[PDB]
Amino acid sequence: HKRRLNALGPGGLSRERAGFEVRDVHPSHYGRMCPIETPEGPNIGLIGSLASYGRINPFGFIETPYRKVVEG
DNA sequence: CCGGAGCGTTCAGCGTTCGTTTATCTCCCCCTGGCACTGTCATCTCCGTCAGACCGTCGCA
Repeated sequence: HKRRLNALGPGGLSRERAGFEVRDVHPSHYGRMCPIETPEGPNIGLIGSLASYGRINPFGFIETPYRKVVEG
């Protein structure tokens, strides 16, 4: 419940306004939003749990850590 | 051997006390009316439906 990101609410995308494209798993969700767990009721994909290693920008974008690779 | 006294019950004279009303006196509620320097145009809505149809509407042809 602490980690849930809720796409609904005031000033947000409502359930009647939801479509297939916004519910589905995007390739950019890797490390930023869990593709597995989400409420399986009427709001599939809209509410989703943050990833384990996810961090949040000051702006509000979700980061994820990667090890730098130099010269192989 | 009835006669009287005492006792049981049951009623007519006036004498007081109730049952139910009435207008007057405080406290409160409720509605209409007064305010006189000037003061003369608000308000945020609404977006990441949605899916296509039904329909009238409307300017171009």
